[PDB]
Amino acid sequence: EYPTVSEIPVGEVRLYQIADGVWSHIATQSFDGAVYPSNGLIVRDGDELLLIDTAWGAKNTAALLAEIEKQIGLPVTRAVSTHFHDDRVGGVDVLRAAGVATYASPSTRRLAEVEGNEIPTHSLEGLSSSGDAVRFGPVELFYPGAAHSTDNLVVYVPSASVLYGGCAIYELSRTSAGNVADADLAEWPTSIERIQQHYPEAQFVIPGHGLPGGLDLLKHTTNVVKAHTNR
Ligand SMILES: *[C@@]1([N]S(=O)(=O)C2=[C][C]=[C][C]=[C]2)=[C][C]=[C]N=C1C([O])=O
Ligand SMILES: [Zn+2]
Ligand SMILES: [Zn+2]
Ligand SMILES: [Zn+2]
Repeated sequence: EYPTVSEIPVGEVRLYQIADGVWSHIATQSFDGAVYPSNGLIVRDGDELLLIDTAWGAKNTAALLAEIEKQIGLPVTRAVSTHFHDDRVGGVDVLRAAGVATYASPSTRRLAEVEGNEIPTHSLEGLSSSGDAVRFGPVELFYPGAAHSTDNLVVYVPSASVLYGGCAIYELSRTSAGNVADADLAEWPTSIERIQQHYPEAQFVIPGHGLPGGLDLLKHTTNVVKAHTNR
């Protein structure tokens, strides 16, 4: 039932309803001969939508909005990018052109800028210290500390007990560490323990890539990060 790399042609996006007024969005990119999916979130906020992360590039992000319009038919008024890499900010100019207000932390905006990536317009304050949490309409935004990147945020939907981990959380199938060029391997497990301490009631955990699960994904990520650290 959860869409996989197979049932999604590159350039297209699938939505997956997780709970009443929570969906994931799933896209794919080709990187080094392989094809890899990517997840974002969509959270209903009254009669508008909050988008978490792009669908990894301009074409995919245009397809995502077409697919939202087609299947949900409420407007995307704001978007949050959970860190500065392309699978999170790539497509932000597309969103912006469609009248979506794009948000990230100052930390994410600086890094995107340093990186030459697209830079979300609006700044999320109050997330600069580990364990910082802020409300953003129908979600809580949480900075656990450095992990996959120094700026990574996680997103919780209090009304549905959905934790969106982004690239700080690995799917079960992933048993080796991925893109760790920008990671803080030393702090990653501590950062996951903050997530665990703050959201012990989460029922659905959505990794940045691949299949959803439960809070077991945090422990799994911990295990993989520690093994990589000891290579
Ligand atoms: C990655 N990680 S990755 O380049 O190591 C990769 C590639 C193919 C299959 C698995 C992992 C790459 C792009 C975006 N995100 C990630 C990630 O979050 O680890
Ligand atoms: Zn990343
Ligand atoms: Zn990623
Ligand atoms: Zn595991």
